[PDB]
Amino acid sequence: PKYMQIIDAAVEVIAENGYHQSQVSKIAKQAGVADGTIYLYFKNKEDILISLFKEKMGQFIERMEEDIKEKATAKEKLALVISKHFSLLAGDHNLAIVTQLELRQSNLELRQKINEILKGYLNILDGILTEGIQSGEIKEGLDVRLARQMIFGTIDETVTTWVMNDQKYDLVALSNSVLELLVSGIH
Amino acid sequence: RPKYMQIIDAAVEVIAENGYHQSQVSKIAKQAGVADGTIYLYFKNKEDILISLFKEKMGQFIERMEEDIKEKATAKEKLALVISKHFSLLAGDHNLAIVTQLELRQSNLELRQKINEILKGYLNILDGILTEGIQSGEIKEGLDVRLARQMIFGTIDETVTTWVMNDQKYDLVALSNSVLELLVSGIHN
Ligand SMILES: CCCCCCCCCCCC(=O)SCCNC(=O)CCNC(=O)[C@H](O)C(C)(C)COP(=O)(O)OP(=O)(O)OC[C@H]1O[C@@H](n2cnc3c(N)ncnc32)[C@H](O)[C@@H]1OP(=O)(O)O
Repeated sequence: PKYMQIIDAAVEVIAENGYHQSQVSKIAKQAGVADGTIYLYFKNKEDILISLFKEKMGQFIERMEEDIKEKATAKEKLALVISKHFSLLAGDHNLAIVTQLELRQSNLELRQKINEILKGYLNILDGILTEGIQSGEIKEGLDVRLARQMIFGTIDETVTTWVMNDQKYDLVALSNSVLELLVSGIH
Repeated sequence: RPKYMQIIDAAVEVIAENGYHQSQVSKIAKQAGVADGTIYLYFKNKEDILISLFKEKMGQFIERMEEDIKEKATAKEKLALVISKHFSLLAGDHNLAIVTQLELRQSNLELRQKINEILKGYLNILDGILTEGIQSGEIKEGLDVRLARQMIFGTIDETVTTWVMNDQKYDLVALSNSVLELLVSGIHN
């Protein structure tokens, strides 16, 4: 709808200056819409950011929930999550910036709302790790919470370094290397 | 410089308590017990306080760790000490941890370039640990240094973040060894 049109404009505006500096005024402009229509779909500036994450990352998470079920091993499931996460971000310069730089919010209730959306992603990781242990693919005795932190932390920092380097190298081509590092470690 | 450091300390406190954007020079000045003009005698602006805060703390963090890792032989041992020192510093200072994990995470891409340039000193240590390990035959052949470093930092960093998200209520430092072992051996059986 026009709902998606403002969401898409929001991605552009927030990426340009950062969320705090971004203005609702300029979001309407890039959307090609008037200020009042923004308040027809959204409560405020904060609601736009949450909805952005819900729509962009939330839909990614749901797709992953389905698509990993096709894959036999925990390794392969993880291979797809990383690969698809890199692809999503590499297909949109502004999306990469927003998802990385605005994931960790200072304001508590805004942070809670975004964390809640990202929990679905962490849930997937925990589920891959648990099933992996039960089948014997993954280290028995593995602290699932810690391993999920490592996996997510590694994915996130790989994307963040790329964003800091103005996305000037091929993120997607790194996914298998990232997988192997997570699977085998450095020794 | 004593007044310089007192301002840094006050800034950590105020920025952690109020958030960086809701933090203002005048409130940091009040917290430090100096006049507003005294802040500017040392800093360009609020932005410069945040950058210098990071530059300062990172400097002291390395100086402890850099002299300490030299005694340790293997890459694994050096990493062990990197993780525990990283965890120890942030567990010892509640407010500093909020700053590193949240308040320094500014989305103004430009400002974030100046912050990350300070991080480079630390990431370089990780790189050196890996390349020493490569040369001695300790590290897995086929490893990419840049990516492994991103793994190591991202993993340590996410562990601190999750801890901060949970109000720093559990013993972060005690997870050091397990995080090390995950990074060294991976998730596989
Ligand atoms: C006080 C308490 C302490 C405790 C620790 C402190 C924690 C508090 C930190 C809070 C601030 C954060 O947000 S930290 C959490 C999020 N993470 C980050 O912000 C860090 C992300 N990384 C970066 O910012 C950047 O990598 C820098 C600026 C830090 C490092 O830049 P650099 O020195 O150029 O190194 P690097 O990025 O490797 O770039 C070198 C060249 O290699 C390329 N390159 C980089 N990675 C890769 C790769 N995986 N595969 C291929 N190529 C790559 C780059 O494009 C670049 O191209 P060319 O153009 O050079 O050819």
